[PDB]
Amino acid sequence: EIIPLGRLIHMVNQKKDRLLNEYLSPLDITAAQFKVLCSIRCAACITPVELKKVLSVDLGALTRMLDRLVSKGWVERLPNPNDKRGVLVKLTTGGAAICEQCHQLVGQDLHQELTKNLTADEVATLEYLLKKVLP
Amino acid sequence: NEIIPLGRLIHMVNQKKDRLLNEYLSPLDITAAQFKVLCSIRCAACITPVELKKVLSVDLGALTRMLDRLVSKGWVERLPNPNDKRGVLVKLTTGGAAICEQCHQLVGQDLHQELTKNLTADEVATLEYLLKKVLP
Repeated sequence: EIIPLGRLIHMVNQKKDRLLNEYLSPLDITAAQFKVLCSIRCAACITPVELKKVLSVDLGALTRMLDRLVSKGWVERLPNPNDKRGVLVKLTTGGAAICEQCHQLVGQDLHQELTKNLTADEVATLEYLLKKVLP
Repeated sequence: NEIIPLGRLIHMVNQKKDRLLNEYLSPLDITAAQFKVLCSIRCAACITPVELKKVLSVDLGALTRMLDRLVSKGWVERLPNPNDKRGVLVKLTTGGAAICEQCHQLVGQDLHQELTKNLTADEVATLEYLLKKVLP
């Protein structure tokens, strides 16, 4: 069973997303919708284009999603002080709160599920070596 | 040197992988999304757009357009579904099969080399071993 690193990372990622959808279920929010809120939360404000690059998802589907999240009262559109034709999406008070709830609900359990087949010893090594791939 | 949880680490390393994938694919005029499609169609010999939307977790709108683009390129052909008549079965052409293989070769080596740049071979071995453990 030799499997290349690239594909293993993909598979483990997909599994993480399955579990994300599961653990986010009580808050009626998908993993895709959640990743959006987080990305917007990391930058005070961000444009749909800039958000498309960070997330690596289709612009059309993302624009529909951005409008879903506006109806939910989680995301608002400020006009860009720079562009005035593009908009800056940011989180609402409700969005920021819902996003933090999502973190509080998902965080510990997802990690605990992903790492059930591993020792805390092996967990440390895995985190360490994944860190080495990043810079 | 800060404790980043496994969940977020996998996202960052995956996102890095996807970006490097787009790089090593520009020279052949085919996008990363287009490439994933061909691979999924390759793996299941024949597949419904519906069934393919599920495997890629993409938008059916974007996929139908992306399928149209790949039909233009002559990499993907539509057969009528013998089981349905309202659906189609997309599959790869010889051309599309060649290109999919050629992309897997062109990026198969280099993506790996680039990802494992800062890693010993023993560390890479250890890394793959522990990732596999997360999958059952």
